[PDB]
Amino acid sequence: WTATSGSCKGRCFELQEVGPPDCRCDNLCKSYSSCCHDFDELCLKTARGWECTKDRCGEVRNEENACHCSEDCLSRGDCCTNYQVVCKGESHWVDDDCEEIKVPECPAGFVRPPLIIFSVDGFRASYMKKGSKVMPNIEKLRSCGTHAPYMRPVYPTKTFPNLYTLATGLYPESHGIVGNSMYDPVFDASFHLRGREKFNHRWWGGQPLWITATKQGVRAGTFFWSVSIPHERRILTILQWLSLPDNERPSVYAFYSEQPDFSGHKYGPFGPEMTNPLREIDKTVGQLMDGLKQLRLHRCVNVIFVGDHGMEDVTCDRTEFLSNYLTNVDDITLVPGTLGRIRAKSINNSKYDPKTIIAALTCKKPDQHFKPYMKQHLPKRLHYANNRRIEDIHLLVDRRWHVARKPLDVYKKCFFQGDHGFDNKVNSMQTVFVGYGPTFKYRTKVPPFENIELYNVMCDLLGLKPAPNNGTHGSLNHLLRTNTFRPTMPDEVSRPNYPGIMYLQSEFDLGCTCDDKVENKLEELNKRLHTKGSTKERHLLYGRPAVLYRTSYDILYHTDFESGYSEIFLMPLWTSYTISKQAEVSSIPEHLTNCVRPDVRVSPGFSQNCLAYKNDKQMSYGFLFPPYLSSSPEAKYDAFLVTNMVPMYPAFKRVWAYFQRVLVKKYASERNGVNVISGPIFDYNYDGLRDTEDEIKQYVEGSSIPVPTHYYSIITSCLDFTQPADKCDGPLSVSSFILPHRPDNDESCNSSEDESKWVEELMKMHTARVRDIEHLTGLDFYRKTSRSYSEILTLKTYLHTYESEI
Ligand SMILES: *[C@@H]1O[C@H](CO)[C@@H](O[C@@H]2O[C@H](CO)[C@@H](O[C@@H]3O[C@H](CO[C@H]4O[C@H](CO)[C@@H](O)[C@H](O[C@H]5O[C@H](CO)[C@@H](O)[C@H](O)[C@@H]5O[C@H]5O[C@H](CO)[C@@H](O)[C@H](O)[C@@H]5O)[C@@H]4O)[C@@H](O)[C@H](O[C@H]4O[C@H](CO)[C@@H](O)[C@H](O)[C@@H]4O[C@H]4O[C@H](CO)[C@@H](O)[C@H](O)[C@@H]4O)[C@@H]3O)[C@H](O)[C@H]2NC(C)=O)[C@H](O)[C@H]1NC(C)=O
Ligand SMILES: COCCOc1cc(C(=O)N2C[C@@H]3[C@H]4CN(C(=O)c5ccc6[nH]nnc6c5)C[C@H]4[C@@H]3C2)nc2ccccc12
Ligand SMILES: [Ca+2]
Ligand SMILES: [Cl-]
Ligand SMILES: [K+]
Ligand code: NA
Ligand SMILES: [Zn+2]
Repeated sequence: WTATSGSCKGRCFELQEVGPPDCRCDNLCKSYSSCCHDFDELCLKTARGWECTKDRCGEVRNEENACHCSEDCLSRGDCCTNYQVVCKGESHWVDDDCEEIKVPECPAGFVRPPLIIFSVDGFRASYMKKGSKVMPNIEKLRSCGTHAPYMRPVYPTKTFPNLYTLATGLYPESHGIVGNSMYDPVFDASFHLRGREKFNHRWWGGQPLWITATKQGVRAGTFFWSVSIPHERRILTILQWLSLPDNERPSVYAFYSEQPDFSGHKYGPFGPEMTNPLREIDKTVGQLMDGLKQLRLHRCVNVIFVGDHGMEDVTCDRTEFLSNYLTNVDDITLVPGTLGRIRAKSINNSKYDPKTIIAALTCKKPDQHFKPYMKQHLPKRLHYANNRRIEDIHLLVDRRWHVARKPLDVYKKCFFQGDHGFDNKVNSMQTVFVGYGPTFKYRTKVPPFENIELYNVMCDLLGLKPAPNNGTHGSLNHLLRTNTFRPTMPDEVSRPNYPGIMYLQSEFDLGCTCDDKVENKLEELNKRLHTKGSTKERHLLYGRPAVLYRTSYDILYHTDFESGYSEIFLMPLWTSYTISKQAEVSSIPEHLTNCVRPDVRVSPGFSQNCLAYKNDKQMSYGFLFPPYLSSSPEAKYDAFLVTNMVPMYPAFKRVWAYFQRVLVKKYASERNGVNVISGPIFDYNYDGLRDTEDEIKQYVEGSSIPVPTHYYSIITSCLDFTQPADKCDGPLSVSSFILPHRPDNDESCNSSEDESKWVEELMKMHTARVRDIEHLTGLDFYRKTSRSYSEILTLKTYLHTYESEI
């Protein structure tokens, strides 16, 4: 119940929401069917439009007008945004030359530059170039401020997940808004675009920026605008708030435009109909900037122009139907469209089986336009699994396509020509970032970055401490003139042991054999040197990784590689080696095919054993430092140490062997040497975070050897490829991956072919940031470089995407 009999008199767009059943006058009352009876008449005036004209200049104030052109309007804070232009001979902001804003130039009474977030729905990154002719205000913000060529959204690339990620710095699996539509089985409740359930606070996890500000004594304008409030009225409301007394005035504001997304769905991302929506958004930016200029705020406020996601060409005819794959299509519920999520239609149905559903959806049709996954097998870069609202079965839909349950859903639910929601690496899903103001840099281009990073920066702009989030704070310091955040490296928690030779070969009873008993102070002096770390500078280029949790581990040195060997997990946490452009690939000699050698620095009790591998009929083994890249026949023996061995399914060994034998040398040739760090990852609860030992669900049969869920590699070289990876004077370049350690290659539909036709494609799908590997391993990399820590933070957030040019 709402008693709409009260009045909005003097309350129009009031900042605090009054509670039912008293009627509301805030920018959301429409959405709740709760506004006071006179809200339209008082608060949504439209009379005479939005622009001053020559004849209105100096007019008698008529309070009925949508905005004013009378002499008192500036002090009242309610002139039309073009008042000073039409009536006082001023220029539009867009027509002014840009001039660096070295310091904030604010009216007295302002404690900090305000932040205005101007968010545009469905604004594809390429609109900045492709639409530049029709967007002069936006182009001036872009060229004069700080901009990225594009900003990467989160998955799924839908409206609510991305807006709330922008507000919180959290992945959707952590903030809880994991789609535009959701079922939460614990609540037994459904979140829908239409209706009231979505207003309930239980859906919205984390701490969005307006709450962070409010808790730290910084007032916030509301971020939500009812759809029927016109854009012009939104801008005028912001401008009026900016004229409030100091004690009442917010410091952070948001504007939201439903365009260009609205038209993009109807016309496709580059339909000729799209030019007008772009022009209209630019006019709205112009209104804001002229309004700020009138208020003497245009060299005071920081403005962020940001989108949530892009827009792809998708039509009704490009739909895959599950009814062409499944016999039992009526026993499932599908969340459909540019992603799919499947669960049982009824929890009482004991014949429902996820394994048989997945198998019926796997590589069934030659050009099939979606791929099924159990959520824990999705690429770890999507961070899309640790939430009960994410169904176990997921369909990753190819760009340009939809998935639906049955044909009748597409015609009894072509209309649309555009959509979004696909994998967040897809070029068409990228979106925009521009920052303009005293706190941002002048005429500066920054590389692409992820939208999870922005919350920390918004916090920096407002002097707020950010709530715990998934950004890496400091990685966007290069966007800022001032207010940078200068973190310190995390403290190493566990120091390594440095074991020397402590065991005789006969103490080991591992069931391992090696043909190595074939026999000089010239070469015996040299091998002692190698085991003590004499080549360590060549193979450990950025310092050893720090271990950020409590554990017991050893540093092991070798001619060709160095490792941090875990006594708890019985294998390396990391193995580091450098391969020059000149390095040669050799084979595993026939006499050495099955060779495994005890490591006389490491106790039998802290070693793997070969018998467990023999007895485990599903599990084989591989090596972290590859025997193919040994520097010499004699150095190759080091590669077969029991301490370099890790468990690997035969199907995965196909992947691993091709990476090690073919791809590493290929990267060293292309990149002028590479440094490789490889290792295992254990994430059995799919939370993106390193498992403790008691979380491990699978061991090599009969042993305490834990099976990794993933294998990673971090591949670093010099950004200036004229310098070799091991003699690099300046910035670095990195690509990394986190490969799922699976007992089949069902993910790769072409896996019956030679590895040269499918392996690198799989690896590209499982591209990762160094930071993703840090979370998964509790390791901290790049501890000793010549580089600033913020620059290293940016490097750790980099993602090599393999998409062509934007
Ligand atoms: C991205 O950044 C985020 C933010 O930093 C990272 O997420 C954090 O990770 C921490 C570890 O997983 C986690 O810390 C836990 O907090 C528990 C208390 O949590 C509540 O309070 C906080 C603070 O206000 C709040 O934010 C939480 O909000 C979550 O839950 C509600 C649902 O009720 C949601 O609305 C909200 O969206 C959010 O959900 C997300 O996180 C939860 C886990 O909290 C997931 O389950 C969801 O799927 C979703 O992803 C909560 O309201 C605290 O109780 C935990 O401590 C337990 O476990 C530890 C083990 O180390 C142990 O020491 C404790 O004793 C305790 O154990 C007991 O409980 C166990 C489980 O019930 C049980 O098994 C035991 O036997 C014991 O009884 C723990 O400290 C933190 O909550 C989240 N925060 C957020 C916002 O998600 C995230 O990791 C980053 N991602 C990456 C990849 O880096
Ligand atoms: C970002 O700065 C200001 C805007 O901030 C925010 C504004 C809004 C905010 O006010 N809205 C209005 C619209 C809601 C309903 N809706 C749709 O009808 C819709 C829109 C486009 C679609 N494309 N495909 N399907 C679609 C469905 C999605 C949400 C859009 C976001 N909500 C937010 C929720 C959380 C965090 C912030 C928010
Ligand atoms: Ca884990
Ligand atoms: Cl969704
Ligand atoms: K085996
Ligand atoms: Na296959
Ligand atoms: Zn949309």
